[PDB]
Amino acid sequence: KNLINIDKPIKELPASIAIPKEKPLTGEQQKMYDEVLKHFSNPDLKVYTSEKNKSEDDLKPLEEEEKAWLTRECFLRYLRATKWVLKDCIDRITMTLAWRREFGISHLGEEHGDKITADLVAVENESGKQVILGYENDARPILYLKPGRQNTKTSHRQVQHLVFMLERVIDFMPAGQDSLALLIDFKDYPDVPKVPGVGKEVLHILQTHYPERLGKALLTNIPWLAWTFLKLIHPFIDPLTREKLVFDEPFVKYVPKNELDSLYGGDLKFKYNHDVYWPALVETAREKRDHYFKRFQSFGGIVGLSEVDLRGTHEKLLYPVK
Ligand SMILES: CCCCCCCC/C=C\CCCCCCCC(=O)O[C@H](COC(=O)CCCCCCCCCCCCCCCCC)COP(=O)(O)O[C@@H]1[C@H](O)[C@H](O)[C@@H](O)[C@H](O)[C@H]1O
Repeated sequence: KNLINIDKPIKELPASIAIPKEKPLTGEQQKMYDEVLKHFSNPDLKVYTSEKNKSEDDLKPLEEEEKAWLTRECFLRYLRATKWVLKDCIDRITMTLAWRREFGISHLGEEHGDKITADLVAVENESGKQVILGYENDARPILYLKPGRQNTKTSHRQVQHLVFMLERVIDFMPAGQDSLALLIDFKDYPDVPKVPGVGKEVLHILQTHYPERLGKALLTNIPWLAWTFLKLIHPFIDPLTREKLVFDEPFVKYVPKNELDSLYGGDLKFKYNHDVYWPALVETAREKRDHYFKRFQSFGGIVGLSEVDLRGTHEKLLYPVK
């Protein structure tokens, strides 16, 4: 049979998958990074409390949980996304801090006060339209998107759910990796009873507040018509972006068989069971956050700590702060 029956997220990256080595920063890159570190390490720093309602008359200092989010890799994700333009990098990080506050996810978990709770969005995942399961060849956690399993009508809660799931897959990042792999299944699922500015908001969030997170996007069951249109524009897409897109290729070339859903060629026989999968996902992510924050506090609770150190168990810091 070779099939492995599974119904819960795989908690840890298996030892069989190596963590890609990071290329050291150049002299100039290091200098600019230190400027970002200095900016956010300023004890008198105050940031907007909202993005959509930003006001110079309403600024508040960084909370403990926000300093824990402002990691070495966070700075690097924004520096790369902004093409190493200091001004733009600082402004972008600042606005994401503001948006996280406005959206209800600035506390690194409902356990610290987040308005976006698992209970608030749980109903949105009842049909398994989004699933966090497994890791691919470069240690990236996998997030499955199955739009054909839509179970709710358009609402802001749908956006809150997408953001919550994105935050959870980030919680699943193995120490040393900070990008994810998306596996999108466009197949229509007539088993999931049909129901009975969301698109613009989702677009804004994805294009503004999650820089350098897309490692790979695996597409399958692409509508015939849709496929043709993708193939027509494909030759005109930037090389770096083209390298992120995978279609018309066996998924097993990018994901270990024992880390891939059998529906797409893998050996994992996965059947979504909300009452089993959901609580497991919530608890697994919660434990990862608890560990991450405990480490953060153990290391002084300062801005600029490395996610490699926060998500690991080693005693000595691999990236001591300047
Ligand atoms: C009900 C709920 C609805 C919720 C709404 C649901 C919407 C569902 C679909 C997709 C949403 C997916 C979100 C995935 C988020 C992952 C985290 C994330 O936000 O990644 C972001 C990117 O996310 C994505 O790219 C996901 C989209 C991949 C494209 C897939 C195309 C598929 C095309 C298929 C052909 C057409 C099929 C049509 C089928 C029609 C069927 C009827 C950030 O990008 P990244 O490259 O990491 O960093 C950027 C940075 O940001 C820029 O500033 C910089 O300038 C640039 O250089 C880079 O640094």
